[PDB]
Amino acid sequence: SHSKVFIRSAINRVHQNSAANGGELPRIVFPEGTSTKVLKALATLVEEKICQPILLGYPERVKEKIKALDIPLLNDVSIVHPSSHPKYFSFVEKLYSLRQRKGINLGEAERLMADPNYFAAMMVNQGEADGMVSGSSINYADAVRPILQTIGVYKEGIPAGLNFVLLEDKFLVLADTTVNLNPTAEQCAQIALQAAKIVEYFGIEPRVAMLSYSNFSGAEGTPRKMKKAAEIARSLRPDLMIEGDMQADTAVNPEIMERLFPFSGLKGGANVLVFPNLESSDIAYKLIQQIGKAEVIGPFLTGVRRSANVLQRTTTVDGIVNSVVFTALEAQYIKEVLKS
Amino acid sequence: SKVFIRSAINRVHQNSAANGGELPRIVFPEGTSTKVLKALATLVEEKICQPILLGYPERVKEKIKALDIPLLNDVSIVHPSSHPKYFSFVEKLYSLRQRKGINLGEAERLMADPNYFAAMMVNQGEADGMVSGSSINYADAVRPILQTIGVYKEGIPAGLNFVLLEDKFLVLADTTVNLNPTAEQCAQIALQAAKIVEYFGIEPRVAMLSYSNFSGAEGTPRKMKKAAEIARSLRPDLMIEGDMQADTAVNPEIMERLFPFSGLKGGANVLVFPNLESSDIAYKLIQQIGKAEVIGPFLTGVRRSANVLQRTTTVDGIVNSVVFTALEAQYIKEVLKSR
Amino acid sequence: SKVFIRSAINRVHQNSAANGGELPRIVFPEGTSTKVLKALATLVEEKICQPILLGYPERVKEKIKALDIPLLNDVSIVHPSSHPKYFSFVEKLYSLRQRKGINLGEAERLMADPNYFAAMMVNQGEADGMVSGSSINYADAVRPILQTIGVYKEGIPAGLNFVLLEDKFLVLADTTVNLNPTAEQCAQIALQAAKIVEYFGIEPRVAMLSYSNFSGAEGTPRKMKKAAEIARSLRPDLMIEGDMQADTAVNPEIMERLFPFSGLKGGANVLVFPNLESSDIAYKLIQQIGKAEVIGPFLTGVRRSANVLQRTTTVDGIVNSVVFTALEAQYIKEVLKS
Amino acid sequence: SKVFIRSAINRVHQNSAANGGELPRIVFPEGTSTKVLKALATLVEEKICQPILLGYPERVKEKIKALDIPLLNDVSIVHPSSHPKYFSFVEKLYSLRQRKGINLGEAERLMADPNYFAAMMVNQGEADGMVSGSSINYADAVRPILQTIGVYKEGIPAGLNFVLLEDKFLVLADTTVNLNPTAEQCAQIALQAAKIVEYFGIEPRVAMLSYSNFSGAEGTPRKMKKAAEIARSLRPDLMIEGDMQADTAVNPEIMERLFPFSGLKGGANVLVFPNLESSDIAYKLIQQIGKAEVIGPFLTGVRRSANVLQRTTTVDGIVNSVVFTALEAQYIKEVLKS
Amino acid sequence: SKVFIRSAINRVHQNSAANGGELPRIVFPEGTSTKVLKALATLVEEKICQPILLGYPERVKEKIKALDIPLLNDVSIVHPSSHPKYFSFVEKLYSLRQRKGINLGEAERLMADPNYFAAMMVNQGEADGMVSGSSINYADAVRPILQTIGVYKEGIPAGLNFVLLEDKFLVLADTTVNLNPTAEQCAQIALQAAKIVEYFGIEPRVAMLSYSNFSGAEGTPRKMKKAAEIARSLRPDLMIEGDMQADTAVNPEIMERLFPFSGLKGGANVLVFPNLESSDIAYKLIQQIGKAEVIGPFLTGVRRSANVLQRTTTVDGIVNSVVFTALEAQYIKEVLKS
Amino acid sequence: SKVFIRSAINRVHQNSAANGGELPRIVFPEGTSTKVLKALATLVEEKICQPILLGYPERVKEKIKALDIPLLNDVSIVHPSSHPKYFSFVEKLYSLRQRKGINLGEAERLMADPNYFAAMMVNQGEADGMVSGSSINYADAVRPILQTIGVYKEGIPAGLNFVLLEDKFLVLADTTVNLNPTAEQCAQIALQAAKIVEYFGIEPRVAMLSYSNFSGAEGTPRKMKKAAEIARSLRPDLMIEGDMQADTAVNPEIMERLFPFSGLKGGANVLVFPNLESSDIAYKLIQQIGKAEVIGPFLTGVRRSANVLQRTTTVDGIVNSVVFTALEAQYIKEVLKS
Repeated sequence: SHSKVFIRSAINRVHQNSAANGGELPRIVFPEGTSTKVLKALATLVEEKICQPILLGYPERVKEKIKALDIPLLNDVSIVHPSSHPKYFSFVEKLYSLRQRKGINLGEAERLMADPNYFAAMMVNQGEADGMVSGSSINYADAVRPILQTIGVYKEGIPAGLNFVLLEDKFLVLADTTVNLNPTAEQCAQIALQAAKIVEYFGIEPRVAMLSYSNFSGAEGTPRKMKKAAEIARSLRPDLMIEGDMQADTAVNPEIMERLFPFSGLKGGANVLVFPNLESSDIAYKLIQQIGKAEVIGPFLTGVRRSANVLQRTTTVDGIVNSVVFTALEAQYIKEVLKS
Repeated sequence: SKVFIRSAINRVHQNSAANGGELPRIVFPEGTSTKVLKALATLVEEKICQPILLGYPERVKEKIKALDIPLLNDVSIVHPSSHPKYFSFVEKLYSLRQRKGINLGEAERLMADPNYFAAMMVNQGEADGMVSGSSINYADAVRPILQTIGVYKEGIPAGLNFVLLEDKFLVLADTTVNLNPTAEQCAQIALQAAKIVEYFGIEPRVAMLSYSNFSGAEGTPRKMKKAAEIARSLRPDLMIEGDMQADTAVNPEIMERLFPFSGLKGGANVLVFPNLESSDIAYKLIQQIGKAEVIGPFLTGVRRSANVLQRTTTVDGIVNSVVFTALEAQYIKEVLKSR
Repeated sequence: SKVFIRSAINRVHQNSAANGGELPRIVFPEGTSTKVLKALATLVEEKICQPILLGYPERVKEKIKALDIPLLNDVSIVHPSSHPKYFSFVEKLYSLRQRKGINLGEAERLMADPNYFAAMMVNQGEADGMVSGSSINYADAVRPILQTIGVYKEGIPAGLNFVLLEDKFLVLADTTVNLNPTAEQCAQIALQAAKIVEYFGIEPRVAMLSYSNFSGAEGTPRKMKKAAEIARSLRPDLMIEGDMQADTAVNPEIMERLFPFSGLKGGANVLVFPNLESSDIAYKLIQQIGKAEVIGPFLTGVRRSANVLQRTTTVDGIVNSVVFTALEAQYIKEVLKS
Repeated sequence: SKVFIRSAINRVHQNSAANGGELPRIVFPEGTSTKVLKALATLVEEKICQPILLGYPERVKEKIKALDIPLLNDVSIVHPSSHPKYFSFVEKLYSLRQRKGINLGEAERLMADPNYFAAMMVNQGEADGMVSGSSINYADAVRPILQTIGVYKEGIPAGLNFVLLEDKFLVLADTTVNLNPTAEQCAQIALQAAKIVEYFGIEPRVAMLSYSNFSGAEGTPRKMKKAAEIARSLRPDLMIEGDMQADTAVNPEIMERLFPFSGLKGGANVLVFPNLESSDIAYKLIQQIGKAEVIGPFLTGVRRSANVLQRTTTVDGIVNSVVFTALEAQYIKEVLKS
Repeated sequence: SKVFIRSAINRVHQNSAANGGELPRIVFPEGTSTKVLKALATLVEEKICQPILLGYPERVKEKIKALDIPLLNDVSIVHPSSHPKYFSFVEKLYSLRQRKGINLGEAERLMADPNYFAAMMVNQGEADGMVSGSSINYADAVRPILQTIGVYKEGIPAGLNFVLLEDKFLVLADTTVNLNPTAEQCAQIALQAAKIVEYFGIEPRVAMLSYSNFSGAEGTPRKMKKAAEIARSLRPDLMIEGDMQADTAVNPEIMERLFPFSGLKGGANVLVFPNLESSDIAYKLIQQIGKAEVIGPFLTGVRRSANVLQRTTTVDGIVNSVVFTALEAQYIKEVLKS
Repeated sequence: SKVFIRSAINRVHQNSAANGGELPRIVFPEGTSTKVLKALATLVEEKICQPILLGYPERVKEKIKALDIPLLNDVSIVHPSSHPKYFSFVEKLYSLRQRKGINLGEAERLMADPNYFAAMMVNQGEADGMVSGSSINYADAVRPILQTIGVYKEGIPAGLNFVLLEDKFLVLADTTVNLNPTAEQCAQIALQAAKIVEYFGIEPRVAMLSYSNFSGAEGTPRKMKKAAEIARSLRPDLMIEGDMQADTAVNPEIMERLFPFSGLKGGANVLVFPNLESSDIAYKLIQQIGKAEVIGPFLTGVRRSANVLQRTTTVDGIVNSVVFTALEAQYIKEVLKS
C-alpha cells in the first residue's frame, strides 16, 4: 500500500533525473541472465523506463529462457557473454592490477573475469555500465564479495545493509541489516552516517538512535558500544541529532523520549535506527514484516563507491523491482556528484 | 487482545473454585506506589488475589486516601520489622547467604527491605506470590527473588512476553534477564517457554532464532543449531528447530517451500532469541511500530510465584502481571499438593 | 600509641585557631548508630568538628536519650527529604548519572539514602566532610562517595593504614579498594600515600612490595618495578624503589648488605602492595599477631574529605576517622583557597 | 622461642635412639661456606647429623682450618667428579631429563654442580637429606632438588614457615614456591601443612585466607572457598574453613561472634595463602615489625628430605633448617621401611 | 627419478592384472585444459585408468583436435546437467549440506560445477577417483572434495610430498592444508604418511620436526613431543619420534652420537612439520637449490580417492598425480572388499 | 664453496695490513676443547687472530702437549679468577644486571664462568671478539653474550647462515635466535642481513618468505608483507619484497613469468624467515639432503664481535666462525673510530 506510494514516488524521481540528462536511462547489469525472478521483473522494469538492462550469459540460453517463460518486452534487450566482450582482456588486466598483492595471479584473474558477478562489477567500475543487481541465487556474502573487491568502498565508508520501514506518513531507516555481524562503536557511527545521507536524499532531517537493551546506561558491553558510537557520530557530523544508548521504543516514540529522558538530544522521535549486531537487526525487521502488519522494503547496499545492490535469495519479484529502482537512483546521484 | 486477559481471569476463578473459593495471597513490596494502588482497585473486584501491601500503614493509608480509592480500605498491610516472623526470616536469609558475604547484621538490614521481605514471605508460605519492581530497575528487583526464592532444578531465570494475534499467540524469550545465553541456556529457556504454552493446551513449536537459515556457521548460527539439538534431546516429543530466521520461523508457508526437511511444521509459537539485544529490540519494535498487542514480561524458572514489573509499567500492565502471578501460584500450589 | 591521636587532635586545634575558631562540618549518615553517637560524645568535647546527623529528628533524639548521652541534645540533625536543597540535590545527582542508568525518579529515591545525601552535602558545600559505613559493607558505603564527590584529577581511591611504632609510623596502601592495581595505579597510590606522610613533616620513603628483590621478572615483579619507575618520573625528588621484598623494605640493614644500589635509604615508611590479598592479610596479621597498633583505614584520592568506617569498627576507630576527616577537610579548605 | 628448637632436638635424639643411635647423613653443597661451617660446629655437638661437605678437600680443609673450628676436622668431604658413583649419577640424571633438553654432556656439566650432586646423592640413598642454596637465589637452588628428587605422588613443592608464639605456633604456606596456586593446589598445600602439624601432636585447624569473609565472590574468594571444600573432602576429620580474612582466621573470638556457622572453632594454626605475593609479604612483615620468632622456610612435598636456605639466613637459621631436615629424613625413612 | 613413476605404474598394472584387468575410473573436471589433455595423451598409452572428462562435448572435442592429440578421440565426456544421475546428485548434495547453509536451488547451481560433480561422481561410485584444480587455487579446489567426499573416521586432510633420493625416498607432510596443526592433528598426519610408506614395503620411520632436540619446551617443542606420544599410543608398532631437529631426523649419525635414547633408528623417511610455513618453505627450497627430485603434493585423509593439482602444475605433475590417484583408488576398493 | 672461506681470509689480511698488521684478539672460553685447539692450529698459521684461551694454564698446556700441536705452545692463556681485572669485571656485570635479579655474589659466581668472562673481556676492550659454546646449547651460550655485550641501537640478535652456491650465495636469517619475529623484527633482521651482503660488495635483494605468493592474508602472509613494507621505508634503495614463496624468491624466472609487478628482479640473496621452525628446518634440510655447502650460523646484531658455535660443529666449522669473528671485529673497529 504505502510501498506502492513509495516505489511510485521513487520511479517518478527516476524519470525526473532521466530528464535533465537528455532522456538517457541508466545501464544496469544483471549477472543472472537466466534467473526466473530476474527476467519476470525485467518485464515490469522496461515499461517503467527505469533502466537499460544488460543480461550476462550466453545469448542462446537467455533467449531460450526468455522464450520459455513467455515474456514479450525482452526481445531487444542487450545481452553479453563475459569472455566474449571487446573489453574483456583489459578488465582482466585491471583486476590483476587491483588484487595482485591479495593473492590473485594473472590466470586466476581471467578465470574470475569469466564469472558474471566479477564481470558485472568490473563493468560498473570501468564505466561501461552504471549499476548492478546480483545475488538472487547465491548467498549475500558470496554475492557482495566481487562488488567489494572490484568496486570497493569510498574513504571511511563501510559496506552496510539498509532497510526501509514504510509507515502511513513517514518512513524509518534500519541499518545494518546484512553485512557486519558485530560492528564496533567506530563502525556503528559510520553506518549511522551512511543511513543519514540516504535520509537527506529524500529531503528529510535525519534523526539517529543507537539502539541497545538499555536506556542511557553505558554499562560495559553493548550499552557502552552504542553510547560511544553516538559520541563518535556527533563528533564526525555536529549538525545532526545522534543519540544512544537507548531502547527502541524510546527511539521511535517522541513522547517516551520527552517524558523520561528530557536531557536527550534526540527530539521528535528517530527515523534512523542503528543496531548493535546482525542478530538484532535481521530479526527485528523480519518480525516487523511478519507480525506487525507493516511495510518493509530493502535491503539496499550502502558504503560502496559505485551503484550496486545485492538481492536476497528469498527475494520476491517486486523485491527485484524495488532493488533495481534504488540501484538506478543511486547510479544517477553518483553521476551528479562526479560532475561536481 | 483484551479477550486473552479476560480468559485468564476466568481460569483463575476456575482454579479458585475447586479450591474452596480461596484466592492466592500476592504481596506487593511497593505499598506506597501510585500505580500499584490504582491497579489494586481493579484487582480485588475481579477476585484475583488477597493483596498484601508492605510499608508503614500510616504512609500507605495516606497514599491510599490521597489518590481517593474506596475499595481498598481493609486490605492487608504489613511492615516487615513488626511482623511476628521477622526475626525467623532473618535467620533463614542468614542461613541462605552466610557463605555469600552476608553477616547477621546485613541480613537484618536486608530483611527490612520490602523486596527481600516479600520474597521471604513467598519462600516461607506466608504468601503465595509477589509482584515487585515498579520503582527500581529489573536487575535490582529480580535479585532478592533469585537469592531468596531461587531457581528450580535445571532452571534459568528468563523473561517471557506474549505477542497476541487475533487467532493465536506467540511467546518471546528471553526478553529481560540473560545478556548472551549459551546453547545450553537457550535450550532451557526454550523448554520453560514450551511449558507455559502447554498450560494453555497449545502444542509448543519452538524456533531458535538467528540471522541465518540452517547455516550452522560459526557464531550465533552454530549456537542456535546446538540449542535446538540440546532441547530436542531433552524433550523428543516437541517440535524444536534451528538455526533459522524469524520469517522462516513464524510463516509455515516459507518453511514448507524453502526448508521441507525442517522438523518445525505449522509456524512457531515459541521464539528463542540469541541475545538480549535482539529480543528487547524486537518486541519493543513490534509494539511501537506494529499494531500488535504485547503483554508481559513474565518471569519463568523460579521455584515460587514471583513476577517483576518493568519500571515503565502501565496500570493494566500491573493487572496482567498479577493475573499470571496468581495463575502461576495456583499451578505451583497444585504441583506441590501432588508432591 | 595514643600519642599519635593527641598530636593529630592538637593539629586540628592549630588550624581552627588559625582560621577564626571555626570547626569543619562533618555529616554522619547513620545518625542512630550506637557506636557513632558514643564517639561523638568524645569528639564534641574535643572541639574537633561541627557534627551533622542524618535521620528523622525523633529517632535520633530517642537513641540519644536511650544511650544516656547528655552532650548531644543540641547537635544539628537533618532529615534528607526535608532539607531545602533536597530537590536541587536530586537534580545534581541526576545531572551526574543521567547517562549512567539513573532516571529522575531514581535520583530522588537515592537522594533519600543518607549516604547519597551526605555525599551531596559535601560536594555542594553544605558540609566539609563526611564519615559513613558503620552499618554497610565497604563497597556499598564508598559507592555514593565515588559517584557524587569523585576523585581529583589523575587520582585513584585507595585505603590507607598507619602502623604506629615507637619513633615513627608506616603507611600501608592500598588496603581497601583496588583488587589488583596496575603499575600505573600503584605509582599513583604511592604518590597519594607520600603526600599524607609529607603532611606529618616526615620525608617520604616509598617501597613497592613484591615477592622478589629487584628481579623485574614477568608478573608482579615487573609490575612493581615499573610502578616505581612511573612514580619516580612524576616526582623525581622522592625516594621510591621496587620491586623488593618486605624485609628489604623496612629493614635498612638488609638493604645495606645485599642491595646497596637501591635508592631507598633508611627503611621505608610507605609500603605499596601489589594486590588486595597481600595488603589486607598483611595489616590484619600485624594487628592480631604482634602487639603493634594499626589505625585506619582512611580513604585517599577523593576530591573532598570523606572516610568510610569498617562495619565492625570500634568507637576509637570512629574517633580516628573523624580526626582524619577533620584534618583532611582542613587541608582541602587551605588548598581550595588558592 | 628457643623452646621449639630444643624440643625439636629432643625428638631428633629420640628418633636416633630406637634406631641404633645412628644419625642422618646430610650433604651440604656449599662445603667452603663460612656460615655453614659455623653452624655445623654447633650442629655436631648436638649430634644431629653426619655432615657431608662437597668441594675440593684441600680447599675445604683449609677453610675449616682458617676459621678456627675444632669439631669439624674429621667430617666427611666429597669431591663430586672424584666419587666412585659420579658417572652413574650422570647416567641417572641423563635418564631423567633427556627428553627435557639435557643430553649426556649437559648431564656431565650439571652433575659437577654440587647442588645437583647433592640431590642425586640423596635420591640414590648415598645420603638421607640435603640443605643447599646458602649462596644462590631460591628458585635456582630449589631447581636441582625438584629435577632430581621430585615430588611424591600428588604432592606439590611448597614452602612452610612457623610463627612461634609462647603458647602455640602458626604454620604459613606456601611462602616460597607457588606464585598463584589453583584451588586444588591450595588444598594440597593445606594437606601438606596439616601433616607437619600432626607430627608435633597438635590438632590441625586450617584456614584458607582471602581479603573476604565467606563471600565466595569471583576471584580469589571463590578460589579459596573452593580450595577449602577440596581439602575438606580429602581430610574430613580436620577443621578446614574458608574463604576468610586473617584476623577471622587466627582470632577465635571473632570467628565465634561474627561467623558462628563456621566449622573452624578455636582459632587457626594452618594459614594457607592465595598467592606468593601475600604469603611472602605477610611473613616477612610479621618478622620485621612484630615481636614474633619466625623460622623456616622448610620445603614440603618432595619425595626425600631436602631444604633450601634463604639468602638472608642467619647461622642459627642453618641450625634450624638442618634440625628439620633431620626430622624429615628420619620420618621419611621410617615411612619407607613400613 | 623416473624409476619411481615406473615402479608405481607397474604396481597399477599388477593390481589390475589381479582384479580382472579393469582400470579405475578417474574424472577430470577441467576437460578442456591444455595441460590436462596433454598428460592424458601420455596416460592412455600406459593403461592407468579410464579417463572421464567433464565439459561440453563440443568444446572438448574442439580442443582435442586443436591441440593435435590423436589418441583421445573416444574418451568418455560428460556434461553435468546432462548426466542421468544429475538430479539425484543434486538431491544428495542437498542432503549433506542443508543444515550448512545450502538450499535446494544452491545445490543445483553447485552440482553444475564440474568440481562438485566430479566429487559426487566419486562419492556415489560413478567413478573411483578424480584429479582437479589445475586452474584454481588449492583451497577452492579441495573444498568440494571435503564437502562431498569427506574424511574417513579421525582422518584429517593433509598434503604430502615425496623427496626422491636415489637409494630411498622421504615423505613430507602436511605441505598443503593445515596452517598450524595441533599435536593430535600432527599425530594423525604422521599416521597417514606412515600408511603410504608401508604401502611401498618400506618400514616407516617418522620424525616430528622442530627447531629443538628433545627439549619439549613450551611451544613447538612441547607440541611435537606430545604429537609423537599421541601417535605412538595409537600405533605402538611404528618408529615415531620427536621433538627433534631436522638433521637429527635425517642424519642417523647425528642421532647416534648425540641422542642414543631416541626411538628413531636409521634416519627418518617421514618428516612431519609443525606448521605450513616450515613445510612449504622447506620442500620448495629442497626443490630449487638442493639438486633433489620432489613430486607431489598428493592429498591424504579422504574417504575416496581424489587429488588436487597446484594451479602452477606441470604436465608430468598431472601424470604422477593420476598414477597416485589410481593406486589410491585400487587400494581403497580392496579395503572396501575387506 | 672453499673459495669463499679463502677469499674471506684475504680480507682479514688486507684489513690488518691496513692497520699496522695487528690481528684481532679473539678469546675462546673452551680452552681445553680438542676441536677448538685443533682449529686454532689451522687458524694460527693463517695469521687470522691472536687467540686467548681460558682455563687453568696448567691443564691447557698439558692438553696442547698431549694433543701434540706445536704451533700453540706460546699462545695467550688466562685463568679468569686470576686476572687483575676479574673483580672489576664482576662489578660491571653487577652494574648491568643488578635490577634483573643478580646481586654481587651471583655476579661473582657468573664471572667465574668462562663464557661470561669472555663476554666481559670483549665489552671492556681486553679482547675484540669471542667464539664460544661448542659444548652447550645455543640459548645458554648466547645468553651471556647478550647480557654483557648487548645489542647495538635498534639492532636485534639474529643468526645468519650462508648457502654457498658456485656463482653466488644466499643469506638465510634468522636461523638461531628469534622464535616468532614480529613484522618490525623481521624487517630489522632483513636490514642486518642486507648490511653483511653489502660488506661483500653484492647488491642485496631481500625476499620475505611465507607459504603464500603475494596474498597478504591474515597470519604469516600479512606479517611478511608488512615486514617487507617496513624494511622498504627504512632502506628505500633496496629491493625488498614479500610475502612470497621460497621458489618465487630464489628463482628469477618464476618471479618474471608469474609476478612481473614484483619489485624483486634477478633472484633473491637475502631470505627472511617467518619463524624459527621454518628457518632452522630449512637450512638443515638444505645441508643434509640438498648437499649444498652451507656455513654458519653467525650472530648479527650485537655491539661487539661474538659468535656461538653449534654443538654439532666441525673443526673447519670453528675455523669459519673464527674467520668471520675476526672480520666482524675489524669492521666494528673501523666504525668506532669515526
